[PDB]
Amino acid sequence: MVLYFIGLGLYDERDITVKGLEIAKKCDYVFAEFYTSLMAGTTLGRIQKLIGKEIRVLSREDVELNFENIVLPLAKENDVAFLTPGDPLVATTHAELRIRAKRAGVESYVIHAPSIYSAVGITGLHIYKFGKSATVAYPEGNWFPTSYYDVIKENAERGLHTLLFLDIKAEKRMYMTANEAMELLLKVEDMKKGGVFTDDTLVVVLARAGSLNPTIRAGYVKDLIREDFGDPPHILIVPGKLHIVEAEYLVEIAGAPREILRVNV
Amino acid sequence: MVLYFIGLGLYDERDITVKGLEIAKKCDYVFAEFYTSLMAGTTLGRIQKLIGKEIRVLSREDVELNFENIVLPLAKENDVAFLTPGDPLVATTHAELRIRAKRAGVESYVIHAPSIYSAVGITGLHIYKFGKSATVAYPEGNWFPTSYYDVIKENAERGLHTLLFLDIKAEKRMYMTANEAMELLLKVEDMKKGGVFTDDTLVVVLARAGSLNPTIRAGYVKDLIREDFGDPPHILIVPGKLHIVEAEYLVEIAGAPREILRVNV
Ligand SMILES: Nc1ncnc2c1ncn2[C@@H]1O[C@H](CSCC[C@H](N)C(=O)O)[C@@H](O)[C@H]1O
Repeated sequence: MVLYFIGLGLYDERDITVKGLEIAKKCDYVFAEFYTSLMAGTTLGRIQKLIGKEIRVLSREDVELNFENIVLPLAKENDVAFLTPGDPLVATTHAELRIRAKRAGVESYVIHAPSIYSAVGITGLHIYKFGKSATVAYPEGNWFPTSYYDVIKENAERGLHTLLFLDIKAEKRMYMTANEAMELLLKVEDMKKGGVFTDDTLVVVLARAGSLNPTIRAGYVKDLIREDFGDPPHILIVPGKLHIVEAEYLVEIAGAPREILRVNV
Repeated sequence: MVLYFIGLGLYDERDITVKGLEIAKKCDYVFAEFYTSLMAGTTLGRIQKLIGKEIRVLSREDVELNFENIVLPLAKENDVAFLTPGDPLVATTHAELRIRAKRAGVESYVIHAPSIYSAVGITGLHIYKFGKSATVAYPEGNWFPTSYYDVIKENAERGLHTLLFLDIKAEKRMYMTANEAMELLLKVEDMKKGGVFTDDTLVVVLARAGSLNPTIRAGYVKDLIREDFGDPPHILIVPGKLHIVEAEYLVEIAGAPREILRVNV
């Protein structure tokens, strides 16, 4: 009679919270989805072993189209768990799932876990300074999306930082690297000439947040465009004007050029 | 020879991640601070019992003024942990402590946990649509803070949601309620008269996120300003232009007036 939306956190099977794990262990059925994001530091087998329960994986279609036919029926007579990477309900379409639960007479509870939205605080950039967020999508066929470029422009114009999620093909298991994001942004700049993203733009790359050994790098595009940030997932941030404390952290922790202490503050 | 910044999460001692718990268990020394936020669902005793170690609680002055004299010395020849409510680097000035750690020759690692910054997802408002965030500070003496008013204005103007952290005087055990935040805002509106926050403004209140039964309410100020949202901590949100599904969630889950379902554009 109860559905639990439980977040798995950032990188591996240990990013789930104690509360999350204990609740998942008491559930009769456990579902999971890995299309909003993957867990690069673990496997379904490791998550299953940790929880001590078989996990049924659901596709985007299973969820978006049949959530009430696959999950809710079981949540009517049993305790059911729905696992997702990061913090539940952060993914745009997930909140609506609670409406479906209510409509079906199912109670639902949300057990939080670390999210990239808060984990980016490890870059040293002040969280309050982040503006609207966006996703960099691969152009395709006759479709060349560029809204994320405008997001950066409006945020930076107000001295705000921009968090950029990079495209991911869940099933195809392929992620857009920070390097590819930069190349794409450089292309959009040549098309819009807005002076928003260029070789001299300062950027921060965060890779494998959640891991005990994440990659945090800050610098100008011209110098980071071909650098190796390691395995995915990657997240790209275009900061707005920096507070001196943000700058110092980037230099001392993210190996940024001392030059940002005079150019970007 | 190591310092761990470990977040404890939102409500109780079980909001810590498994990773954080296992690491905190193997640490030689454990320090903590409870002035940056409130964990309404637990106590120091329960936390100590969970990790199996005594915790030396530090004041804001101990940290900001003597972190390098109290904590870092031990991290030189031992494994030390520094516990914090929510996520260690979110809406705090703790990031700078890693610089101090570095200059002292101490390696540091960050263990994330659920943060209110991403927990706002439970309000049904798309997290990518949040703009710059702000903190509503208690006026003091003749000094009356008002910058948060301009943040709301700037965001609303762009159609973005505004997250408002509420003030806290840990030593006085005083935690600002959403009601108090609304009163202050109406007062700033009278002063500035920018038509940014009035009795007809739609707002969302989130109290005790992290508990299994948080209070989530949405409605016009004139109706919520005197409503009881339960014990602290509270967070206030002034949404911008709503998507149909955001409105639907606010009505179905946060008990908002069915009239907001009819967006105006
Ligand atoms: N569980 C909770 N429910 C509602 N508001 C909360 C909350 N926890 C924190 N807050 C809000 O966040 C403010 C503290 S700012 C520090 C945030 C913390 N580092 C984190 O990552 O969560 C509190 O004053 C309150 O306004």
